[PDB]
Amino acid sequence: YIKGIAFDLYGTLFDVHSVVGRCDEAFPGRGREISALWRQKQLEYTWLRSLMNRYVNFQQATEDALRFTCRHLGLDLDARTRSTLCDAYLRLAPFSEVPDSLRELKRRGLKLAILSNGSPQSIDAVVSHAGLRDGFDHLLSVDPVQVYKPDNRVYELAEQALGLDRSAILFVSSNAWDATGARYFGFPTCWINRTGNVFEEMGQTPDWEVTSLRAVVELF
Amino acid sequence: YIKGIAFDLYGTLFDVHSVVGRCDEAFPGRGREISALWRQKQLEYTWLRSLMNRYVNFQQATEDALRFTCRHLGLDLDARTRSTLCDAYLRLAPFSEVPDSLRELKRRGLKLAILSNGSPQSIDAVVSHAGLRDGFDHLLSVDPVQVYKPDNRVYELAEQALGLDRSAILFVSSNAWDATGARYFGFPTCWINRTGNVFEEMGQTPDWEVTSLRAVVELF
Repeated sequence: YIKGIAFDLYGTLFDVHSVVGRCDEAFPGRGREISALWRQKQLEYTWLRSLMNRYVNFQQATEDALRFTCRHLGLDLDARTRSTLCDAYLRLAPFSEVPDSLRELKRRGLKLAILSNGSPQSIDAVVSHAGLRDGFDHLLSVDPVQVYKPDNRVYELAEQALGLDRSAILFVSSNAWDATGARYFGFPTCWINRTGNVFEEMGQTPDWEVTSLRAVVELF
Repeated sequence: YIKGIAFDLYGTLFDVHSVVGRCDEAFPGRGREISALWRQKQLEYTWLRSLMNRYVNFQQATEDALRFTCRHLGLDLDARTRSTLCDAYLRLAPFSEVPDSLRELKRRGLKLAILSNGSPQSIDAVVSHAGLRDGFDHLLSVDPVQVYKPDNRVYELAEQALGLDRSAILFVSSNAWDATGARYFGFPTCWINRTGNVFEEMGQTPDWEVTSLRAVVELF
């Protein structure tokens, strides 16, 4: 049935927790608090700006979300500390299974794509950094449609770039809110649950719940 | 310039913290954790469901947000405990200044309205409960437009029900994310900052920042 796979980037293939280290060495002890508030602010800004029809690229939203987090925690964030800390995302590390799981996936002749909210500038940066560029067929950014997920205009891009119907495209995501929208759109959905989280209560259920990409490779 | 005022309900005129008590007497010690996660889940569900174009009334979203919160904290939430705890919102208490501030406001002949996300069922319940029904001209729900804030289709309702241009309507809100959307829409905005929070980093700034409704009454 499936001939392609649309992956999320942050949290699904690459660990966001990689930022904590660089956040802590700038604001000692506070490094874990700055990141937890950073990611929630990012997500909330992309969703709200979309609803307000006031779009700005992901790089902009990530910078604004940090500026708020630091100001909210009373932390003093100068210009330079803002750049290197935002530069941290462009160097995330993939979860241990990812590299080998992707390799065996492509070996089965399936089309692999990344449907991420990050700018095409960011997407290529983290993927190439991990040396995983030679593994994906398409690196899809939401920038063109000028709106963020879970807006359906985003999910279509994946259906158009892969040249396959949504029914032949497996949607893989760690974020249960994205897997809810994708399922509504029509994609068969696989939720990656490494931390034993519970699904969102927005009326949907993923077709598959797994603990790592290892299980995705075994679905074939 | 201003001839009318559009108020938010939860957090602006009525205290959400009123729920903590009834939450704690059902799950002792955990009462403050269940509420903090409840409100964030409510907001996130209204925003996401809007973007997914999958609307359900506020009463539904408040019930789903609790079902998740409890399941996320491992708490066992039976049928009855879900009803009385959700019934808690229909009995919130207004901040001390609210009752008198609203009275002196109407005395100045300004039109007062509530533009809330809650169902018209909820809005009238909490307002009448506090005996504040005789103080508002219109009780606007988002239910008709089938979408939640900060979507502009919501802000228009206020401009249409009051029969005034957005420039003659003061938008009062405690939630800085709502005051950002309203300002974009065109309303003069007053942010109620009682907890000394910092504004969102979504490109906007309210026209007025105050600590209570007392300052709003003095703007006239």
